[PDB]
Amino acid sequence: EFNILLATDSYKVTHYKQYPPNTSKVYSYFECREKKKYEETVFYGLQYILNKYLKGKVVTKEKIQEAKDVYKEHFQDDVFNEKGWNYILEKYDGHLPIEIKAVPEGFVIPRGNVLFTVENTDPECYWLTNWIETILVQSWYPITVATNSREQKKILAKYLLETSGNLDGLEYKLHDFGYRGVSSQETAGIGASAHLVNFKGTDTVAGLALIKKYYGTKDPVPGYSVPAAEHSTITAWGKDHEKDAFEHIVTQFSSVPVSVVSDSYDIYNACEKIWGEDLRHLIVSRSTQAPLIIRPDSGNPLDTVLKVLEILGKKFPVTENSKGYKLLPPYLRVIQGDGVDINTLQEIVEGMKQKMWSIENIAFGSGGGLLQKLTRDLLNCSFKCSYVVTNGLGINVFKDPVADPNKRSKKGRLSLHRTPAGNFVTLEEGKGDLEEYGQDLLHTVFKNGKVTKSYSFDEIRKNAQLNIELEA
Amino acid sequence: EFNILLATDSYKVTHYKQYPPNTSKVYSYFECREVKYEETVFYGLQYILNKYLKGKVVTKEKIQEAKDVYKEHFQDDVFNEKGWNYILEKYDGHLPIEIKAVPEGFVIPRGNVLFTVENTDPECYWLTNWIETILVQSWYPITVATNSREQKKILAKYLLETSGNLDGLEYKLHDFGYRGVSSQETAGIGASAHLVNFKGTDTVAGLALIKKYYGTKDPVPGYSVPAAEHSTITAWGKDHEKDAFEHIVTQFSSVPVSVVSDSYDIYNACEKIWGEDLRHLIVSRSTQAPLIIRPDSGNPLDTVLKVLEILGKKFPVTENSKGYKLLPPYLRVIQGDGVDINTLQEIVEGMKQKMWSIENIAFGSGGGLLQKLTRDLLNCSFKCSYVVTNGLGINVFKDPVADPNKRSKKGRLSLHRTPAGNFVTLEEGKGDLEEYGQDLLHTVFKNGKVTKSYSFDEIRKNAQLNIELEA
Ligand SMILES: N#CN/C(=N\CCCCCCOc1ccc(Cl)cc1)Nc1ccncc1
Ligand SMILES: N#CN/C(=N\CCCCCCOc1ccc(Cl)cc1)Nc1ccncc1
Repeated sequence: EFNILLATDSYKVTHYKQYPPNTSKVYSYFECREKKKYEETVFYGLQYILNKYLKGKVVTKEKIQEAKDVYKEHFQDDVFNEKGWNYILEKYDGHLPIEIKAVPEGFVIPRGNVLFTVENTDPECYWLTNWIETILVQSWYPITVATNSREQKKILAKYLLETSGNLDGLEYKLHDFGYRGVSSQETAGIGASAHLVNFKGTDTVAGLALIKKYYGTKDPVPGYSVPAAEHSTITAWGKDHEKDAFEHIVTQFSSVPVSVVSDSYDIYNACEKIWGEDLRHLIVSRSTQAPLIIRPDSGNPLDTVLKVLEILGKKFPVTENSKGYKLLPPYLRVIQGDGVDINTLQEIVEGMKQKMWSIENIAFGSGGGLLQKLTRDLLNCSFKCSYVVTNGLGINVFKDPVADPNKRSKKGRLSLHRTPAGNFVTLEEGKGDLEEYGQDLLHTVFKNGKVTKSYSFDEIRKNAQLNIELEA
Repeated sequence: EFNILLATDSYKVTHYKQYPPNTSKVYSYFECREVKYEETVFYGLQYILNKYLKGKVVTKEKIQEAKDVYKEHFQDDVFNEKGWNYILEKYDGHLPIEIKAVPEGFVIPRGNVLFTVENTDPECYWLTNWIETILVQSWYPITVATNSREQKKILAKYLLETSGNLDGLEYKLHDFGYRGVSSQETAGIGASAHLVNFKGTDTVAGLALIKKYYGTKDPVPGYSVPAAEHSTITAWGKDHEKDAFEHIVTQFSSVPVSVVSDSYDIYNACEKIWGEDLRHLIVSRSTQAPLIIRPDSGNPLDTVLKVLEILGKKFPVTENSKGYKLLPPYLRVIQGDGVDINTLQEIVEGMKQKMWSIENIAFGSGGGLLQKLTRDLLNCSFKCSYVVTNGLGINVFKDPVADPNKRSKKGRLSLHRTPAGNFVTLEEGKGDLEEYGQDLLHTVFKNGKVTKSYSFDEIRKNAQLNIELEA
């Protein structure tokens, strides 16, 4: 069973001895620190952590004993606030005397802004605020995935609109392949859910269950996929029978969309001779709602995509759309799911546009780039103490390293406000109390062991919409 | 509760309809295909076998659940209920799979077979690649273990060169990555992969993972000392940084203590506060309880050098037998900001050029150690190499025309020792020819049971550095 007493950085066990004596309050905030190409971030992930890890009765005398035994050996010393954790168990039945205020999930906030704040509600548990820093900072991941996925959606949106004239099927042009590419099962469910904030196409099944029990949707499921092949289902037929494999699969799924990886041996031969000639008759007859999706999986991503399209363009009836861009027959589409991140995605669509190919021809797939190739450095997701009450007197606290002004933190009690021009501003030193701005956009989401404010996954999706999507 | 029927890439649900008819055997393998990472530490599989694969993993509830989810997920019913119902009825929910693997901890050069997977029942031909996704995630404990070990080599070389020994080596790369990872489960897995090479960690979660799935003779596989964060310094007010330092070192006067000293001015705190104001509280400390000074900002190498040059002028510096300068035993340094395998090399090299010994310093790494790693780093890949259809086996493989590096091995594989004592993977079942001695892989899993396991002690012994093997 999970133990919150064991879910922190080791040195934080010794921190209750290091704060100024007569300290009754520790107040900390969380921000995606400004780096003086991601200027706005999607706040998502906190609600999962609150329900799964922080709420209810998270302390028992057993959990205190087990933490005591481990830390004795880990430190080779008795340094462990057993009294402190005992107080929480007896006074609050193991519930955390903590209040967390947060911006609503899905919200797209510029960087340098407070996203949530953490403070203890009991003077005795001043140490508790930063004990749970490690666990809360791990929200850097869903936030980073949601943000990075959304930025890729912006790029897709821009190029789709410019070459097709609309945004039809935009939410299905970036498919989640990264289930095997992540560091664990729990990460998989978390990362996939952050992607579904922006798109509807996923293969990482784990994200479906997470959303259902922690956020919920009106629809049965927030993500979808189609029957598709891997290299094993092709290669198993023997190197001489790739056509037999191709034909078997497209016939098995003759009435639904189907994707077939075609680069096992020679991607350019499979498109030109096999799909293009041998099995062309099984393709042209396919329904509009059930196209063949050809899938290259190797080589230079941009060069391979063009050449694939160029091959298919001469084997199949291509039409020029109203915007002047070339379009495959509706029974034929392409998915590029190899070596795609935000960088390469930009190069492909721009490459496709230069060659007059429409983005409606292609959807993308991303694995490690989508879910794993991300760090806390990217958005500078940081958790810092800004306000402390000692001897009844409150002071504004901050860090400001001489050799890195970028790492400077904010002072005092914070609040998030809408500017007169409709932008965002973070007020420091408790200046938000002056009422010179609107109401604090942060909402109490957690207090004294109970989640006080929840958001459906439907709301989070609505909040994180792109601007061009609102413009429709 | 976990459900293995829901723990695979979606499209694999449709794969049982794609293999050649009358296929009875699907046999697949795993490899680190193809800064250089020429050899990898195999570690992590045993966790996945125990936590996720062994025992009754299939029930009538889990089948119905997967039935319901996939129906909405595909907007159609393509889920193989009959196949999973066969497992439940015939084997009481136990997976008819056999997995052979190189012993955990082993350091194997790239391009070799690390483990293989195959079905043990003709009916469950489709089962082999169903569990691809879950098994491929071993890429992460393997990569962390490998990258952590590679960094250990770097520290070993420069420590031995500047100090003459390897004392304190397994404590010179501390885990700070707990907050820097994507989840709790990852933290435990990543930290345990780190603990294969080192003993210094702050990621608590890894300790319990090891005890449950691997086990050690010692109570714990990892250790830590009391230390400060920015909040325990800055909470005293900017005008009272000296008061915080003094309070902290006084609380932990008899145990090792580390104090982050860059809240405002790293070079001021080192020269004026530690070096003048509180100098009397430092030189009195025990050799078993040194003050550890922790910078946490600026250019990593430049900061470390200037810090050391400052302390060397405020404190009695000694020159060891190898001619390298050394702080007094009650004073050390830890650099835990911006440290990865690349920067770690630059720092120790920069220290050596400035005649500073590596014994003066330990390192802390967070994202670089646990998070900034991907599956393509060691090209960790899982591929089918052998199937039996119509009673006839065939050697299958991929070979993309535009990428020879994605070529996959053919036929039944085996791992052998070369006459010169190296590793070789034999393909096309040529291991049966007995020309290369016995197969080095062991059956670790069969029909729902872990059949061979290793202690964390064995793994550590297996993962030792050749320099450590020398004496
Ligand atoms: N193609 C492939 N691959 C794959 N699944 C199939 C993805 C299907 C994407 C099809 C295009 O978008 C759509 C997604 C959903 C819907 Cl309703 C319609 C269209 N899964 C992998 C591959 C590689 N690694 C892991 C999983
Ligand atoms: N100090 C710090 N950091 C921290 N706690 C304590 C870790 C223990 C470090 C022990 C270092 O022993 C040494 C050993 C040998 C030498 Cl020559 C110098 C030092 N944990 C963090 C920090 C930042 N972020 C996450 C965790």
